[PDB]
Amino acid sequence: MDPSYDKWEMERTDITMKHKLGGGQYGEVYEGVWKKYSLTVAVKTLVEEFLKEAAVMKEIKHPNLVQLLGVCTREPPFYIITEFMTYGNLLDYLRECNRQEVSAVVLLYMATQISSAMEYLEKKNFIHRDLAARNCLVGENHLVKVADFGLSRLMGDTYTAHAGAKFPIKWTAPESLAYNKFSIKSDVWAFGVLLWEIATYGMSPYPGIDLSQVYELLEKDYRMERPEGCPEKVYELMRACWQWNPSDRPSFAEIHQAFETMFQ
Ligand SMILES: Cc1ccc(NC(=O)c2ccc(CN3CCN(C)CC3)cc2)cc1Nc1nccc(-c2cccnc2)n1
Ligand SMILES: CNC(=O)[C@@H](N)Cc1ccc(OCc2ccccc2)cc1
Repeated sequence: MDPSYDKWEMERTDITMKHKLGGGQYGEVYEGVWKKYSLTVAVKTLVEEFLKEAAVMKEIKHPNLVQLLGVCTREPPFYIITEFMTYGNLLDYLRECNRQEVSAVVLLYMATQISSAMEYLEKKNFIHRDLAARNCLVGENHLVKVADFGLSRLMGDTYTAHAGAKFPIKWTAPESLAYNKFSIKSDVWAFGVLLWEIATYGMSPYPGIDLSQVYELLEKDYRMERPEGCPEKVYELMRACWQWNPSDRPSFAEIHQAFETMFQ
């Protein structure tokens, strides 16, 4: 548009829509080419929830959060356009990677990048609410960005029903399960599970544990065991993220500083 206004609004026809991304696992999200820049992009298409997501994305900018490039929200069909990340979601990436290439230090790097995005969300007073390897993307040179694919009602037993809502029970903090309280500290809990996913090259958390007994075990102080090869200090960080009282969990500022330190 013309300033004589929303700088994010773009020309629908600047983009050649191609096929639905990841064989339909993200819902209405398409591979596209932003012709003017010769650039492959991801395009989410369709209201209030959709317009609210666009508004949030215009408020966030960080090298490890997926980057909004533009929107088409004047008339339907509405688009939200972001960069395309070459290697796809982190969960699949970890399962399928060359483990000699994706060594302990690369896992350290992925965790540091994600804690950096989370320290930024925290500073900005945002809550992710669904942090997990399936909502992270991998680009070149093991670049990792945090995203939010609205996976609740797309995805098996990863999400399970609660009052109109579906929750990923094995990523969900005890106070979220019991009182529907979500905060940056419930993201800290989820981050601990994400760290376990990273450490195990993408294994499912609480393997074989039925969902109905997760809260009970947590309340009895059960926590997942240290993964083979996970350094003691990284496991100690995981366990701190899984403190029963949310006020006892570290901040993302602290977590990131602890990884930044190890990484350096
Ligand atoms: C095309 C698009 C549209 C919207 C979004 N949105 C987000 O990723 C996102 C990230 C953070 C927030 C912050 N938010 C704070 C408030 N709480 C409640 C929710 C989280 C919101 C949206 C991403 C994308 N990108 C996207 N989506 C699906 C798949 C892919 C993709 C797949 C494969 C390779 N490259 C990219 N890329
Ligand atoms: C001299 N060498 C050293 O000091 C190494 N111990 C440095 C180092 C510290 C932590 C690491 O973490 C691996 C990891 C992180 C996140 C999730 C799973 C695994 C890796 C290397």
